[PDB]
Amino acid sequence: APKDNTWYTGAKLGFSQYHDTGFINNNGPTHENQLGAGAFGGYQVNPYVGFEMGYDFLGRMPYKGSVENGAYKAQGVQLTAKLGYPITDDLDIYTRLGGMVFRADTKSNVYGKNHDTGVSPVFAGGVEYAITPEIATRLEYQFTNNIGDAHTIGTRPDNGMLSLGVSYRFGQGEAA
Repeated sequence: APKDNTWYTGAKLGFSQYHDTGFINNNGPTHENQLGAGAFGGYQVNPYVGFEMGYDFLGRMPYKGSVENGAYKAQGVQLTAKLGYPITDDLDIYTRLGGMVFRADTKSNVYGKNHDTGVSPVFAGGVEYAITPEIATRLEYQFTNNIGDAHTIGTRPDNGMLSLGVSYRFGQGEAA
């Protein structure tokens, strides 16, 4: 069908170890964001280019059986153009870039607090994966060689933040 432009949605879990803004440690997986989950909308225009716009955050504890007290990664938006290309009729290699905005409720040890606010450009990349022709997963990563605050600062994990998730396409108006 002439459905070249096709919308989709998805949801993620994520993890962010990050020293480079910290306090120095020896061992210690020091972290800015630590972890989170998220929800996204997106489209493609064929297997050529597309977009993805969504929120990665930490809803205090999304378990809801109680909540975190403060400093949690309350909310944000990431709004990105995307590139995915298949390497088999199974999975795609994936990358996206655009902008981000962020807030986190900075009730904490006064000075011993999180980054409370942000706005910046953003990117991620990794893979996107077919599960059945209307349902997918993706796994995406954002890295730099962090100036990781530690004992003997050569010694860093050199590992970026990562997230992984499911996706589902907008159905209807579609044919082989």
